[PDB]
Amino acid sequence: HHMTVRAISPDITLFNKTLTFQEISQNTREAVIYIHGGAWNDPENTPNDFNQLANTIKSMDTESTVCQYSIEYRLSPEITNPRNLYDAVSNITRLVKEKGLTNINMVGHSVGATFIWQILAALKDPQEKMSEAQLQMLGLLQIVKRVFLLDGIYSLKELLIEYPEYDCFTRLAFPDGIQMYEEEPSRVMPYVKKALSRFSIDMHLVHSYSDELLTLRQTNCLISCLQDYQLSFKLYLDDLGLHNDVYKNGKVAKYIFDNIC
Amino acid sequence: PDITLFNKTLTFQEISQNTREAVIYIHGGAWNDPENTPNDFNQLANTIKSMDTESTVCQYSIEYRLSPEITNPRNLYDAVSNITRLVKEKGLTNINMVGHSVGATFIWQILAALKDPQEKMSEAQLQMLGLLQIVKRVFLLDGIYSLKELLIEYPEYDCFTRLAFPDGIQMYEEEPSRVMPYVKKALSRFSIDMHLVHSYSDELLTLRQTNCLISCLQDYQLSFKLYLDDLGLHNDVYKNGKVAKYIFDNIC
Ligand SMILES: [Cl-]
Repeated sequence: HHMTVRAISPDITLFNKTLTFQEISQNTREAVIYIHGGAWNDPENTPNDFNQLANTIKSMDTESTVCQYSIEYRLSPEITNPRNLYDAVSNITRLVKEKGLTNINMVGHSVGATFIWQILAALKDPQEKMSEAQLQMLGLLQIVKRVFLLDGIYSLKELLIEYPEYDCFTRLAFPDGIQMYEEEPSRVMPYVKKALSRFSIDMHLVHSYSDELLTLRQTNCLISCLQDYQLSFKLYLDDLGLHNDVYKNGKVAKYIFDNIC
Repeated sequence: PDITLFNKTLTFQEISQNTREAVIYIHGGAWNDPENTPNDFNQLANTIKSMDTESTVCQYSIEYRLSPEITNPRNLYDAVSNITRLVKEKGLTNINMVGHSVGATFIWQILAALKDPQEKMSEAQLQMLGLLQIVKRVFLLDGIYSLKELLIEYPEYDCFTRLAFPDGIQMYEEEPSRVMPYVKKALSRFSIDMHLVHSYSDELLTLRQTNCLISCLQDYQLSFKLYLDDLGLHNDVYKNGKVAKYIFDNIC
């Protein structure tokens, strides 16, 4: 009996903080895995951020074809890039093995979308050089069907040009300089192109016109690069509320549910 | 006689017990190409019909006279008249418009109809208003939205724009930067879902037309969806199975 992952010890990477919003059952065909954002640093953003959205999806999913989980990762300033990402990768890898997830749809908001973007860029390193975390990334690419990137951060460089004030958090996640971020679109797009084609991954980009913390600049800089490399993607722009309303928004739930098909 | 070519309307999937949505297609052809016809969408529509296991969709494809014999906005007005008559004759309650090339231009022009007040609208414009009242979704495939941008990018396309705009492209009334405020009114007043589609393999149009439209949409905070892919050359886009899937999955 119980009240759903097999807790491990020690649990350095916070696998035990994984939430289940909708468990696997007889008719389950697709998995949704959520990654919360919060600027690498905000302890108020948790895997429970997506509770409302997941529950709206669970309602619409009248045949129970969807299972849904949300992962945790350690925060800056103590854990810095790419170690927060590697926690999420580690935790997702364990979850897939434990539940036998054959495929997955990744949903991320803010820095969670950043992590998914970083995973999509993993082919930047050849198999001869890949670290254990990078090999796990390759492993996830092999099973990802779609990603949904909600009001994401893709270019640290462009983020600091637009928002010098955001140094207050980026200096914590990138303590040796943001130039240490390896996944600038203009540098890694050729590898993301290879990954989406090789693994047949569908990319969905979502942004809110009302997002007070990020303008459309990040989105448009990504789109411009995606276009230049002729990567297929889908974009959805709407009034989906404030930055932290987007991952609770019923129109976002609908968008995700309707596009898992 | 059948001046506007209503009798050339094709039915791809007639109404059924179960029909809830209508799809109406408008072929393109740069205003003038007689090789584009309502059959352009036969393949796509038959694929959607097959996807539509429960017969919730009906589908029709319309015709309109070509330039140089007729010029803007009279080609549009044929399409409008023909759709209006079809809607009346079949009792179509809602509609999903799908346009390719200038067929998408037409749909865009319909979306900008509130540029004229009710007191000033012509009969064709009043018909456009009546379409706005029942349109649920539009799917704009590799369209032309700005004549000004089109000749900036391709001065050589004067060879067909001079046929449809014989007194000059300045007579085009629907430049996005000019009419976006009215499109904004329409989309909100009526709850219309806009989908923009372009092919990376389109040899006739780069992404400029699409990007110029997006920039303007974003400036007015108009909701829309975009789908970019390799969907073939310009006149193959409307036959691509990925387009068929995109449309069907988005009528929900
Ligand atoms: Cl008139």
